[PDB]
Amino acid sequence: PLESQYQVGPLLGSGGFGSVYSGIRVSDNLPVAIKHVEKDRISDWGELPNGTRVPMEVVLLKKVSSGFSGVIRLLDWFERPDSFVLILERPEPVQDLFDFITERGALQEELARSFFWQVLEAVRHCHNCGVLHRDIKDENILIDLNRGELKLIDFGSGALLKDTVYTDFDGTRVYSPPEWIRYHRYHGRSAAVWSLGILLYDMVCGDIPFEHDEEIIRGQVFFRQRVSSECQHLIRWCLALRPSDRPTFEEIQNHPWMQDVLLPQETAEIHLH
Ligand SMILES: Nc1nnc(-c2ccc3[nH]cc(-c4cccc(NC5CCCC5)n4)c3c2)s1
Repeated sequence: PLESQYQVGPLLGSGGFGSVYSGIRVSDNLPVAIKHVEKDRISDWGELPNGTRVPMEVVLLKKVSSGFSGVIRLLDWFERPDSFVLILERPEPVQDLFDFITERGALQEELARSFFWQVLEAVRHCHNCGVLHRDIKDENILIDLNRGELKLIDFGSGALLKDTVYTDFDGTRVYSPPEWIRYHRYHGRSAAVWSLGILLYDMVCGDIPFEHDEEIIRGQVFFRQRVSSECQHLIRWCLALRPSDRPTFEEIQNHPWMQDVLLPQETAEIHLH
């Protein structure tokens, strides 16, 4: 069913998420990505409406699939004896945000604003559909270079959204909030907002602000590049030590630094083409 329906191209990469290949759907030459995960390497399992036992990423990707382009679309999936295989959308040309920032260094604020705004819209969409990503970072964001549209990827560390405390975490440590480091406890929205402050810092400074646990706990933000006061303030707000002092998604998008955002296509014409 899958071996014949998709033509397998080169390996795009591999890691904690499994192995992802470039590929093409034979019926219409639609570009795709083919993601393989071994059953033994999945800790977090979930359950579909009908009760089949699948990797959580499949539950979460199904809950967020719709016309909205901010989250990578799950096109199909398959069970094999020892693995799951996910077929996912692939923009062409595409570049992940980690490589994009590596190549350019610190991004101009106008570009960081457009990118960050699109990440916010996408995270809001996930939260509305009951999904917490738990691994928001540059490596998990793709840029559709022609259209200037960002997409969230890798829901393999995700969870169903809930209002009670989380005591498990399997995302990236340096994007994880101080309450996780000190107490192994966090709540969904406020932890997500912390990762977003790390992401925004990363965009405007060209690197993440904290390496060591002690720096995270201390939460002192030092700017290594010229960054406007408004952007610094928003960043420091997202990285408040107390979870309850962090802004809501709404407060982030109504922040003065976030006004007059470019459209995705305007963003591509000025900054990407
Ligand atoms: N960890 C990951 N989980 N899903 C991934 C994913 C999903 C759908 C995708 N469509 C296109 C890509 C893609 C395109 C170009 C580079 C790229 N790099 C990823 C970085 C880890 C390996 C793949 N991914 C893609 C990646 S990467």
